Amino acid sequence: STGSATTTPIDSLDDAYITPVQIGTPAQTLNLDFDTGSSDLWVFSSETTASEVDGQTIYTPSKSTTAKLLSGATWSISYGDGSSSSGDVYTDTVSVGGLTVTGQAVESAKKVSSSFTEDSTIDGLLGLAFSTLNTVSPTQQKTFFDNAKASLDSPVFTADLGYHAPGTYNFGFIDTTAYTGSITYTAVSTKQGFWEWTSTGYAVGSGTFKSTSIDGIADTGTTLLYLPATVVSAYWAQVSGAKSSSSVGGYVFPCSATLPSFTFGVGSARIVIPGDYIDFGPISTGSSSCFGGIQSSAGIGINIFGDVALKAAFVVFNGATTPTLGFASK
Ligand SMILES: Cc1cccc([C@H]2C[C@@H](O)[C@@H](O)[C@@H]2N)c1
Repeated sequence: STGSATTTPIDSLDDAYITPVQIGTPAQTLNLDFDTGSSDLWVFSSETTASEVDGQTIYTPSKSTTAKLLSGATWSISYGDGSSSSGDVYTDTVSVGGLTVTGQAVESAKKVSSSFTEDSTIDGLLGLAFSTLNTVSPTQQKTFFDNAKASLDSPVFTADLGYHAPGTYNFGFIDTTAYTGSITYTAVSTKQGFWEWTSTGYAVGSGTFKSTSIDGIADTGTTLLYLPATVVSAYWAQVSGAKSSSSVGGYVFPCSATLPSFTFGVGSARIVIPGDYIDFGPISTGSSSCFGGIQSSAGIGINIFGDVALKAAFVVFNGATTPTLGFASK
């Protein structure tokens, strides 16, 4: 089997991407944030504290003939940006772009943090990291991909995120028309439950490539590119007027600037992030100070190849017995 679904930026900055997902019988379609940095599929629901729902579409398990309460199961998750959610668990039929999994764990939110409430466009998350990170207790549950894998034509999914435009998540096949040149594959460590890999280095604009190992995760659920302070300093030094602002919470730059590209290494291959991908607009409405899309990972504990990097590439998440990651230009 295969699946193919369009993923769409939630706003003009590509802050996140939503993908429609069919849950239950008859189908209830929710727009979920596909997140290769986590492993829970959770949704706003009829069980979510009423005051914490503000415009989201909710899953109502009582209206699904295939929904079953997973007795005694609870979940609770906190993300890297400080947001969180928790609740109980159902199993139900879940379909993405024509690909169907029966008995998928659908984690129903009873509580969500303010940042989820305030984002009316995201109805929940669909985790695509390794199932070892799944927070369901006392019986850990499998991701949608993990459940689908055996049935897929090939045990892979691909992320093809657009810049200010729709893109595609495919399951079970590689669309050879969706990228240019070749796909370069690179080793993955699953020890932390992430799609963790090692970039071979970087370049700023037309500058010389610096060969240096940068360990990080491929994370579709993170907006920006988070890299070591040395690398980030080298980038923003090429932008006149750019500076790190503790009050704003990262590097900012004059909105009148022209940003240089940023290149990262995948083996001997190179992925080029165009300068305008790194522009996240005024820090507040009407400001002439703009927020940078490349930021220091120093306070995180890990480097993150988030959407700013991934949307510059066609990315293969290869879930073979020994997982690997593939990157192509597009
Ligand atoms: C501080 C700031 C200013 C302008 C824009 C942002 C973006 C960057 C990324 O973290 C996303 O979640 C934010 N909406 C952040």
